[PDB]
Parts: sequence; C-alpha cells; structure tokens
Amino acid sequence: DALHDQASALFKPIPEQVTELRGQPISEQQRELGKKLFFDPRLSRSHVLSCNTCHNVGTGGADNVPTSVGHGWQKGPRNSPTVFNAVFNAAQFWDGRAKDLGEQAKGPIQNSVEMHSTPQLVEQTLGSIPEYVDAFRKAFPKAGKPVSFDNMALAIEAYEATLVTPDSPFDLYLKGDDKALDAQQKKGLKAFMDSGCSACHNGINLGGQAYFPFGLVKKPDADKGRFAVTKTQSDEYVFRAAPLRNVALTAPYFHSGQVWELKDAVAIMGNAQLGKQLAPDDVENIVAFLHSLSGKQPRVEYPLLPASTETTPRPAE
Amino acid sequence: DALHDQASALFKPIPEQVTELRGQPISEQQRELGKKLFFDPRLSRSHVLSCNTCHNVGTGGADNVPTSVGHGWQKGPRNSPTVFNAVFNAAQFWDGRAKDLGEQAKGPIQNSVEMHSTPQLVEQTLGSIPEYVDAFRKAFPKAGKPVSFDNMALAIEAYEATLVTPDSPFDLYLKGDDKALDAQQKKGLKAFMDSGCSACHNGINLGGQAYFPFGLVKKPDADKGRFAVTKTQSDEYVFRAAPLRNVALTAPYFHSGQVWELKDAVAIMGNAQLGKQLAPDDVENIVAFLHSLSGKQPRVEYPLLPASTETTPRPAE
Ligand code: HEC
Ligand code: HEC
Ligand code: HEC
Ligand code: HEC
Ligand SMILES: [Ca+2]
Ligand SMILES: [Ca+2]
Repeated sequence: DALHDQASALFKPIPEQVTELRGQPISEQQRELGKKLFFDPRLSRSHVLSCNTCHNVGTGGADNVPTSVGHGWQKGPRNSPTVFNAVFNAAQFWDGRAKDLGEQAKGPIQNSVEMHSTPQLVEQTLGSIPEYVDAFRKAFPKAGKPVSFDNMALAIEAYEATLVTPDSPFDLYLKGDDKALDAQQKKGLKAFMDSGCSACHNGINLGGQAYFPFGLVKKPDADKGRFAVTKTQSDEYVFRAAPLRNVALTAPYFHSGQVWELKDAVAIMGNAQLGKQLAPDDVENIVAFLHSLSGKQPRVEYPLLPASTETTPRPAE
Repeated sequence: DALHDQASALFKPIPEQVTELRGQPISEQQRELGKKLFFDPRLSRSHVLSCNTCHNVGTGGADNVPTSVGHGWQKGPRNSPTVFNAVFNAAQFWDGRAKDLGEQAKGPIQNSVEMHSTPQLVEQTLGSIPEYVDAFRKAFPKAGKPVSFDNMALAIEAYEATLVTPDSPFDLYLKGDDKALDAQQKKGLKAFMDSGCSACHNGINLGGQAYFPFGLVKKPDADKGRFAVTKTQSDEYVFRAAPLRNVALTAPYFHSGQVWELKDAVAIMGNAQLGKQLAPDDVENIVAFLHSLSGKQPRVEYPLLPASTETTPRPAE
C-alpha cells in the first residue's frame, strides 16, 4: 500500500525491549536498582521528590499538571514530558538558545540531582544504606567505587530503557497489520504527512529529534483562538519538536502546558503556517490518528525501598 | 513457655487477610478500584496529592518526613502514621481534646478529601472518566448512584484492608514457632511487658486502641536529653498510643516526628515514669524486639489510571 510506503520511510516502531545501553548490556540487577532509585524520594534533599513524582508511571509517565520545575536546565516552569520512550530522544529539553543547547552538557539525571540535592549528598545518602551499597556492588561488579553518581545515573537509565511502550496500533500497522488503523486513522495519517506535520514530528518517537524556532505563545489577541505557535524572536531561540507517542495520555500540551485538548493542540499546529492549512475533518482524523500512538503501558511493581539508617542525612529545605 | 503465655494474653497476630468489612465481603473489583483511588492524585483539587504521597507503600507506608498536613482533624502538622494495618485501629488520630474526639465523627478518608478537595468536586472528577464510572458499577452493582463519595470511601477501605503485614517474626512466635525471636528479642519482649509498655501498647497492633494524657514535648531543658513524654496540660487533652507494628521502618517518631532513632524513642518512653525505669541492656533488647514487628511488606503493582477527559476538572490551588 502506498500509504504504508511513505509511512515506513518516515517512521519506525518502538522495539520490544532495549538490551544494550552505551554499548553495554543491561543486566537485571541494573534494572532493579534503577527502579528503586527512580522511586526513592531520598534523592531530593527534602526527601519528598522522586522521579516518579513528576514522571508518574501510572498516568502516562507525566504528572499531567500545567508545569513543574524539576531540572536545572530550566529557565522557568515547563510541562513535564513523559519518561516513556525518552531514551530514544536525541533532543531532550523543551527550549533554549542554540549556543547554550551546545553547552547543556548535562543530561536530565544530573540536572535534576544538582537542582534538588547535590551529587555529594546523594552519594552520602545512598552510602549510608547497606541494601543499596550491596545492590550497587551486585549491579556494577567491575567498579572501584560502586556507589557513585556515575553508576546511579547508569542504573536509572537502565530502568528508563525499561519504560518503553511497544505495540501501539500504529506500530502494529507499521509492522504489517494493515487492519491496525481504521479508515479515519488512515485519513489522519495521510493528512499528518501531507500537511507537513511529519516534517518535524518524525522518526521512532514522531518528534524529539530536533529543535525549531517556533513555540506556543498567547496571542497579543488576534484555546485555538487564544494561543498560537509562532516564530521565536530570533532563529537562535528554539523549541524541541515534542515526541508524540502516547500523546493522548499526557495532556495538557506544549511547554507551558496551556492547552488541555488535543483537538485544539492539533488545530493550533495546523494553523502555524508550517504546511497546508487544515480542514475540520482533518483535525478530527488526525486526532484519531494520534490516539493510535498510545502503546502498551509498562507494568510496574512498586519497589520496596530500604530503611534509612542513623547516618542517613535527614530532610532539609 | 510462661513468656509465650503472657505474650498471647496481651497480643494477637495480624490475620493473613481480611475478607469482610462492615459485614460485607470484599470483592476483587472493590480492591482494584480502591487501589486506583489510593494512587490517583486527582482526588486533590491540585492533582498533585494522592494517599500514596504521604502514606508511601514503598517506605513502610509512611512518608518518613517529620510532619505533613493531610487530614482536616489536624490542629497542626503531624508525622504521617503508616497505613499498614491501620484498619485494625480503633483510635485513628494522634491527639485531641476528649470531647472533640467524641465529635471527630469523620474518618481519615472523608477528612482528607474535604481538606484537599471537596466531595462534590471529587464526585464530578471521577464521574467524567468512563473507566471509573464502569469500575464503580462493577464494584457496587446494587447501587443507585454508583459514583458517590460513600462508595469511594468503601473502595479505599477495601484496598486498605489489603495493606496488612502478616508473618513478622513476632507473629510467627505468637503462632507457635518459639524460634522466631532470638534470646535478646525475648529479653526485650519480657522487658516490654515488665516495664508496663504493654499497658498502653497492646492488642493486635501493639497500640492504636486508646488515648492517654501523655505526649512528647521538648524539655524546658532539664534526643533523649532534649525531649520527653510528659503529662498533657489536663487529662482532657490526649494522644493516641502509637501502634508499634513496623516501627523500625517508619522513623522519625512521635506525633511531631522529632526523634529519629528508635533507641532514643524507647529510652524516652522508658523514662516517662509509666513503669519501671529502664536499664541500658533493656533499651537495647527492646529495640531488638521492636524489629521483630516488621511484617511482610505488601507487593503492589502500580495501577494504570485512566486518562482525564474534557469534562474532568482542571487543577487549581
Ligand atoms: C518535577 C519536579 C520533576 C522531577 C522531580 C524530575 N523531572 Fe524530569 N522533567 C521534569 C520537567 C518539567 C521536564 C522538562 C524540563 C525541560 O525544560 O525540558 C523534565 C524532563 C525530563 C527528561 C527529558 C525528556 C526527554 O524526552 O528526553 C527526562 C528523561 C526526565 N525528566 C527524567 C527524570 C528523572 C530520571 C528524574 C529523577 C532522577 C527526573 N526527571 C526528575 C520534571 C521533573
Ligand atoms: C516543526 C516546525 C513543526 C511542525 C511542522 C509541526 N510541529 Fe508540532 N510541534 C512542534 C514544536 C516546536 C512543538 C512545541 C511547541 C511548544 O511551545 O511547546 C510541537 C508540539 C506539538 C504538539 C504538542 C505535544 C505535547 O505537548 O506533548 C502537538 C500535538 C503537535 N505538535 C502536533 C503537530 C501537528 C498535528 C502538526 C502538523 C499538522 C505539527 N505539530 C507540525 C514543531 C512542529
Ligand atoms: C499528607 C498530606 C497526607 C495525605 C495526602 C493523606 N494522609 Fe492520611 N494521614 C496523614 C497524616 C499527617 C496523618 C495523621 C493525622 C493526625 O493528626 O492523626 C494521617 C493519618 C491517616 C490515617 C489514620 C491512621 C490510623 O492508624 O488509623 C489513615 C488511615 C490515613 N491517613 C489514610 C489516608 C488515605 C486513605 C488518604 C487518601 C484518601 C490519606 N491518608 C491522605 C497525612 C496524609
Ligand atoms: C501509655 C501511657 C504508654 C505507655 C505505658 C508507653 N507508651 Fe509508648 N507511646 C504512648 C503514646 C501516647 C505515644 C505517643 C506520644 C506522642 O507524642 O506522639 C507513644 C509512642 C511510642 C513510640 C513512638 C512510635 C511512633 O512514633 O510510631 C514508641 C517507640 C513507644 N511509644 C514505645 C514505648 C515503649 C517501648 C514503652 C515502655 C518501655 C512505652 N512506649 C510505654 C503511650 C505509652
Ligand atoms: Ca503534557
Ligand atoms: Ca513515623
């Protein structure tokens, strides 16, 4: 089918599982340790914030509130992006100055820990708990200092690699099953490509691979009649093309989390003059199409975190 | 064994499972629905607080920070008590005036919802989500209005009944296995009874059944040399005798969450003039004994919460 043809040229399905990371095989110990860390609020100085707090695995992997402030890169509050399938994103943050985005040498993990705690503090904390000490040795055998920021980061990435959502209808369609998407979804997929959406939203995650000088702003006054995606003040200031997988599960939308309905988000983008102007039917069909991007949500067994000991730092500001 | 004799007269083990609640059998649908609600942050107006936030199932069922404010009964901030085995507690809150505690007609669930949201709001919220609507009908078939505060409360209680921790060593010892507790733990159990601890901390949960006019205060200046448990300003003002099950997992201690070490908490209580003055060995042995109260932690599969719809109220203050 010609439709399946161009689809396959532009998109790729989520693998059933990633087994290697940074050229290293992912062990189960690493996965388990990473899970604990992802849920342990003790990584925050205050002992109340965990990755799961803002990237809630029960609600699409995002907190689903307008904005929050979790990473040091942030110049301000932004909508928390889902953590599902994030491992495939080359472009990680929402926005930034092009020169600075070539200076954000830091990844999400280091960014967050430095913001809500300090690496030294996090190390001292994990070190005071025997169960963690052991878990680290068992997961990183050939290591001098098993409990170190580096390994912690590696462990979390391993768990992150576990949070993928394969087998969404769209993916089944890409893999072959031409019955996966209904007619409306197909008109949508067609319109998505025809209107130039795929110009920016492409690849495995339908986005998350590049930055562009367009961002949502509240109109000076000219949802879909209150906000618009326009050029930034200079092409040096860019926003990441949001990866669309599981988009139906992570409202509100855009970096500021200001539009709550997907139909509006679609209309707004389809009015950004970044392609052929959209027709009502298209907007509807596209939305239907987007729903086909919801994959299989990860089944997570809440980890049992080890108890603090007498040398474990106590909460603070 | 004489020791096992008085032990059995004063204590009782946690049943393997509670199957009935308010004279009604607990179905699995109720359990599942309750689990979702316990983790759904949308029960708070702001969409950021869930029961799990403060009664974290991964860390002993408590948040393990000095204090928090989660229920309307609260006159101030208090340490969040564990939710594990709470269903067996007759006395639910930390403290209060005797006359008012005969007016706290409200339970933890209603107290919390009224504080962080409103019953009407919570009802409107759950009602806007089809998956919940259905889950409610399947869990409460013979019901006029399936989605109602009442049923929500019932569902959560059902899930609460699931959060019990049977088979702690102490319990195995009570059930017979005289090898469950080592010699030190036995000296501890003996001392616990001999020093009058069991006068207040008894029953299935070693506490949580009655109120007494003694509470921790910071000495005017006379941990164990900075705080003390003394009489309240009048026997009308009382504090609940904290249930001790899983106590080794829920530091800090006392209603204000001011003492971090169990040895100190024990010393302080064993100096309250509520029994024979404790000897260093005893304090150590008792602590060892308390550790025998950590039961089997519940294995929880994080629930997949349904997506908000267009009629679902948006976050607020
Ligand atoms: C709320 C206070 C958060 C906490 C705690 C954590 N994260 Fe986060 N994360 C948050 C926001 C608001 C954002 C966007 C920031 C921006 O300006 O871009 C993020 C982003 C990430 C990302 C990048 C997403 C991608 O697709 O590459 C990742 C992967 C991520 N966060 C992971 C994560 C982990 C592992 C955390 C605990 C160590 C962590 N975040 C904490 C907000 C919050
Ligand atoms: C490149 C210039 C783009 C084209 C072509 C389209 N989109 Fe896009 N999209 C782009 C950016 C820079 C952003 C973020 C803007 C911001 O201020 O945050 C987005 C975001 C979306 C979203 C929101 C997803 C989310 O918040 O998780 C949707 C739903 C979306 N885009 C859809 C979409 C459609 C349907 C398009 C063509 C009809 C389209 N976008 C084109 C960049 C680009
Ligand atoms: C933090 C902001 C909390 C949230 C949200 C919830 N709870 Fe809570 N709970 C909290 C505290 C600080 C306390 C002590 C209050 C006091 O003054 O006594 C509690 C207490 C309870 C109890 C009673 C414990 C017992 O053994 O009987 C229960 C059972 C309980 N909380 C349950 C619970 C549920 C089901 C919640 C969500 C609907 C809930 N709490 C929210 C703090 C917090
Ligand atoms: C009845 C008057 C009591 C006697 C006898 C003992 N305890 Fe107790 N205990 C009691 C109260 C009213 C409280 C709460 C005081 C407050 O300000 O919060 C407690 C609490 C404890 C704790 C803390 C548990 C927790 O915070 O989760 C411990 C560890 C404890 N009590 C132990 C203990 C021991 C070992 C006793 C005899 C040697 C003892 N208590 C006696 C009431 C009473
Ligand atoms: Ca979002
Ligand atoms: Ca406590």
